[PDB]
Amino acid sequence: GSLTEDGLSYKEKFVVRSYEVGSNKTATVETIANLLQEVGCNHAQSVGFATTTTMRKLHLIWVTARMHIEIYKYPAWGDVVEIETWCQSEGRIGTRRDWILKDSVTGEVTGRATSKWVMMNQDTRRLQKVSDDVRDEYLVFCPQEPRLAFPEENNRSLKKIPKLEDPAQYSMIGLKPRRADLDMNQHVNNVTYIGWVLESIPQEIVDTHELQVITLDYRRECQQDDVVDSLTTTTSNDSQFLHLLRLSGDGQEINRGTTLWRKK
Amino acid sequence: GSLTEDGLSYKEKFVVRSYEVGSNKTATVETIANLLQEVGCNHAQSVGFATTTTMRKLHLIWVTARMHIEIYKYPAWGDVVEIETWCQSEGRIGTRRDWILKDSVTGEVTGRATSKWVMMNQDTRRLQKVSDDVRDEYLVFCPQEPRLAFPEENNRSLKKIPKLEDPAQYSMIGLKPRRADLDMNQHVNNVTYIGWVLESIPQEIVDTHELQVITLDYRRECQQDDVVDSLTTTTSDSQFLHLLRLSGDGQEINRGTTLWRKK
Ligand SMILES: C[C@@H]1CN(C(=O)c2cnsn2)[C@H](C)CO1
Ligand SMILES: C[C@@H]1CN(C(=O)c2cnsn2)[C@H](C)CO1
Repeated sequence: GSLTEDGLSYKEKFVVRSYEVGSNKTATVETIANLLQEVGCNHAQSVGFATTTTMRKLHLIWVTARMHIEIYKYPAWGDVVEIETWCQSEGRIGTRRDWILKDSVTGEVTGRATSKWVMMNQDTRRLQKVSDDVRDEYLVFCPQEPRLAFPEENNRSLKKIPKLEDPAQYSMIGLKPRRADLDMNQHVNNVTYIGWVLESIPQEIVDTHELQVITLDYRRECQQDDVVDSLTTTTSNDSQFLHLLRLSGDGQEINRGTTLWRKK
Repeated sequence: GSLTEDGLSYKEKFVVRSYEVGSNKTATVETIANLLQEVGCNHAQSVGFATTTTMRKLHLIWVTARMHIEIYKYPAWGDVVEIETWCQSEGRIGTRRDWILKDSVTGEVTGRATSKWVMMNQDTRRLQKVSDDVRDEYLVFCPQEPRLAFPEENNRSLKKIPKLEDPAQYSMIGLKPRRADLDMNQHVNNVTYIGWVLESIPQEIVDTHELQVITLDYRRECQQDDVVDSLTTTTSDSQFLHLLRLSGDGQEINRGTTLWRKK
């Protein structure tokens, strides 16, 4: 865990653990997503923090609107992965955080991710634009010239996601979080939703295909004592799926997303 | 990390991660339990592996019968924790693996664990005594004179556990495993049962106390498409008796006990 020489970014190395890998003895997307949110956390600390002076006064926090992860090589059990991360202002809309995943050995890129964070009141739960007093407090910790994990003119990162229409092709019912799914402030961990989305995927897809891309929009949080239904429908070599999570009660939307898989 | 000088134990340092800690910003017992599994594997790697040359020719695997963990201080988010592990045969009654947890900075003991492993046929799931062929192959990687994280005669770690009787005081029902709960061979991993056991403890207890001790017997494996009920009754510091059982037929998978101190 260290800031680069210009200290506008942060690199960290992780060894992939026995309990972090799947049936292929390569890291699960959930382990990856956990490494991302861990390196993101160590970057905040390293620059003095990401609740600011003005944000703590006004009881506001960063929440995640969208995550987007693209993987080429899932690192093997006992392989070292290097993750460089950094953050940039979207002027008034909120902040973006980007990641690159590299093989420690070859130095070749095996993954990249981008997230969209927006400002929210802790107590009332109501979103709002970024006050310039807040912008100016973290602008001095970001590259000023743009630096995009997903630069391409037509990238799948900013692509608009439909609501799944009943009936769903596939579903996983009655999903609840346990204490291991809670973060340190007792909210459901953003990685759990990834896992809940993937529960509706048929085992045969997972067994024969590799997850290449996942886009996940975040609408409402799941509470400790809520219950989630996970709905999936094919939309397609490569397989694409449309995903919806909702409360099994009123059918209130909490998440929507798409995933893209290739044959092994 | 590395084998100690004598190559009869293994040590590893772990930095506690943001997503590995609970509401008081110290490691959960499940993170601890996962660190024990991880260092356990890195020890087997290091001495050349378990599944010995026979265990494979015979289709035999090591299976957890007992897990015993006692925590004095849960390491804080950002702290380094050194864990030393080592093995030792319990005659034809399987093998024992023990752990010591130290604070890196002070070298002070913050927790200790012991686990009972027994050989079964993976295809038939048939429990059997450890043969002499398997014995000679894996005694060279163990201390010969005994070395116990829990040496004290008639201690917590060997105390026979009763079956909870209905009605239970507390119950979390309908618990199912997701793919994150599967190890690399598609079996529910030994750490998930811990979480399932602890889910029946009242939140107010978790909020006012710290788990000092947990003992867990492993009767039968829960399968990907099984459903578990988690039952708890106060027996008392606070003490509880635990039963995990299949939602339908009511078949037992685990029993256990937990001891909690006030903060
Ligand atoms: C340089 C860092 C980046 N950062 C975050 O930690 C973050 C990213 N996700 S939401 N907010 C702050 C906005 C500023 O300090
Ligand atoms: C150093 C090795 C470790 N080991 C194991 O992997 C094991 C068995 N189940 S628990 N510990 C061998 C069987 C014995 O000695």
